[PDB]
Amino acid sequence: MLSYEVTAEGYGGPIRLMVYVEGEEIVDIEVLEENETPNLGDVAIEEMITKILEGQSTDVDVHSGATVSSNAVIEAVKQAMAE
Repeated sequence: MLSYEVTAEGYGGPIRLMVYVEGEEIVDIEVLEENETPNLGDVAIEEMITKILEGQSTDVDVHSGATVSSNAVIEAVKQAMAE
């Protein structure tokens, strides 16, 4: 099982995730660092990790108040899933 650290540019500055892969199964995604806007961006991240793990897919909807945080997570995970 592969273990990649990915970083993409969020709304409040870069975010850093740990993505865990097993074949093409996304096993997990931990947040190592985010400094997004409390009660908005941090929430969008938790939500997007949930969507992606449940959906086993990065073709999922943004959290609508927070497209920039949402796309950061989508983009970070797209990077890890091309390996």
